[PDB]
Amino acid sequence: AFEISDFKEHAKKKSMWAGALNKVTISGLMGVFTEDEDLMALPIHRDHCPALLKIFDELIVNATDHERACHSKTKKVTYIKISFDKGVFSCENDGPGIPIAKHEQASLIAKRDVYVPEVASCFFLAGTNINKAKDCIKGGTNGVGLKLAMVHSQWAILTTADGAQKYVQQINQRLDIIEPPTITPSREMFTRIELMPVYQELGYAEPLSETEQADLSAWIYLRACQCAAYVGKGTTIYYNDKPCRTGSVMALAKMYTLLSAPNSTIHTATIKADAKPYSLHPLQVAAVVSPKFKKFEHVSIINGVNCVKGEHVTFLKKTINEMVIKKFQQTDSCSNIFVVIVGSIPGIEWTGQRKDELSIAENVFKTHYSIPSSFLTSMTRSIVDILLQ
Ligand SMILES: Nc1ncnc2c1ncn2[C@@H]1O[C@H](COP(=O)(O)OP(=O)(O)NP(=O)(O)O)[C@@H](O)[C@H]1O
Ligand SMILES: [Mg+2]
Repeated sequence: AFEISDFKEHAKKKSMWAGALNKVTISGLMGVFTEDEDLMALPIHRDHCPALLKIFDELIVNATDHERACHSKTKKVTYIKISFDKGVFSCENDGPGIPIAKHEQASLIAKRDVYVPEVASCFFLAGTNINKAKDCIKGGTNGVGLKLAMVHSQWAILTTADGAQKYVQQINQRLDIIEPPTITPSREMFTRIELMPVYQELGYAEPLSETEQADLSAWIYLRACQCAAYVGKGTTIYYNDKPCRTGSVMALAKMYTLLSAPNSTIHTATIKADAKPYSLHPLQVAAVVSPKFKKFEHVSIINGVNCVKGEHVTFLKKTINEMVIKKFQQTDSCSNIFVVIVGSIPGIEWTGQRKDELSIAENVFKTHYSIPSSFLTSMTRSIVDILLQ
């Protein structure tokens, strides 16, 4: 009755890695939809499989991680291309490829030649962030995410090129069948993961129903738009070959409030910090205040991850609340706010592989960060006007 599992089998049956492995209710699930020429983020009020969405997220965050890694270097990431068609999902970025070289330690473990890209995609607890410094702002940390994508794929293809060679490897049947790679001369330089998720095993129709396809496409498109606001000014995000031109927190705030509060005022702030490493990482904020909003909502893209819980939100709310109480007293406080926060925060710790919640001392923000007075004052004026009416 006491059994010992390997990683691969454990990931196929345990929700702790990527979330639930069939369809459940996902609070706050959103996608983006096109109405004429406008992008509108709308709720998806249907149950979906968290682990399936995490396949896509793990690849997307790997690409944004590489963009951040290369941003200060000669060879930068200039594009991230995300595609979803006929159930096939792919994510490709340029910048330096995954090194095409024998990995000595993995080759000894496996007792055959193993190259670095196979370590990256097929070995659990393996990657370039195992000994991550506290000031690294990549989302990736565990050396797990890409293997979760592979373990939930009926077939997958890793393709990477380093400017001298190209490496193509099939990783099939939920990590059961790793085919030897094909290595050829090449002048290209990129990393591409293409895969077909195990949709039916995760609760979906075979093939996806019209509604499943539409919901998943909308979810991926919104995730791509979130990426576009996070990456550097030299990087374009594409979804199904078309650019996601939501490159500012203001554009994100408009997309989330277009139906509920069109033609609204967008309060903006860049929250800056007083010393390295924090001072390297300004946080971009855009907020809308409306009496039509029924509860506080945030969208936080932190270290490229869509974070649903963190003390950075609490810092903003408490600071606004203090000023609202004062201004209101001269003649709850956050229930009319929708706010977008995008940027990097050094030193955060995620509570699980899913990276739903970040962990930090609240005093980090009190000590180091300053919210601009103009933003606080304008937000307070709008909130108090509502409270008086
Ligand atoms: N798109 C990519 N471009 C370049 N390098 C990549 C890419 N995807 C993955 N890698 C490399 O492959 C390694 C393994 O990826 P992954 O399994 O996702 O672990 P991780 O991103 O380091 N940590 P985590 O995602 O938190 O489990 C990464 O550490 C990178 O070095
Ligand atoms: Mg990763």
